[PDB]
Amino acid sequence: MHPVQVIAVTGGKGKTNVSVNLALALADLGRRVMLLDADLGLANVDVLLGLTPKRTLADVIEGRCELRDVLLLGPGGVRIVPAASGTQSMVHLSPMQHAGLIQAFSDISDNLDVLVVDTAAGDSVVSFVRAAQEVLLVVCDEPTSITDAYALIKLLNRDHGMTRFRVLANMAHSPQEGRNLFAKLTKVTDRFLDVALQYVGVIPYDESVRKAVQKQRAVYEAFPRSKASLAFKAVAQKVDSWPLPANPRGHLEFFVERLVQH
Repeated sequence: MHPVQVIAVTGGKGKTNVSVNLALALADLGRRVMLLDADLGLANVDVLLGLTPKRTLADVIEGRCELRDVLLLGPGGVRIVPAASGTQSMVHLSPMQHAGLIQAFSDISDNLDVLVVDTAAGDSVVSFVRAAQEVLLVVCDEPTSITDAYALIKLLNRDHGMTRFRVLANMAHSPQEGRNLFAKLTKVTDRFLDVALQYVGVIPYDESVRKAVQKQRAVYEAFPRSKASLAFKAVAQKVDSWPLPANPRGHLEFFVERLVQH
């Protein structure tokens, strides 16, 4: 009935993992979800630490294994596809690699409602962000957060034709502080760009987040009725209200199409 929704989340990992908690909150609303792990920065350090997964999405694209062979289970049982080890350009794929890409995302799409793409790199990441239906920019009260958010909008706008962005204030100590953050970004993008920002809201500063982090758990899973978790539920409600991709339900063909061109 509905096409698969695809959301890219940029920023927001104060240890506060927005993609994982959004995925859990969406599942709690009855959506079938999956995470795509596209944090290049993290992957690069992990290589030196021997932390690279044995198999990744790149291996599926190369036809070495199937999608089900690379799935990991994260907090609350959310399924994760490792996707930050690609050394190949999504626009210089061979027919064999293209077929592997189609296969990977066909398999990802099976019985799926929402794919959440987690990213942290200004590439072989950006492909996933540009191809996503919605981009969720996570911003906080740290000094460089707003300018980092801006620099990313500038890049996606100028280099990848992207013109609309969702903005979430993470761990804001008050609604006013979240509003100020959005007001600043709006004023700056107003002057230099022609883009449309939309303010999703605030994940409130919450001691439960640290408490969950120290237990190596996601706050939504550990403490589903803490203030931050209730805010993630509300975000998840907003997210299921964003427009779906403009095509009938298929097997994520639209996303693969965007990855390889445009």
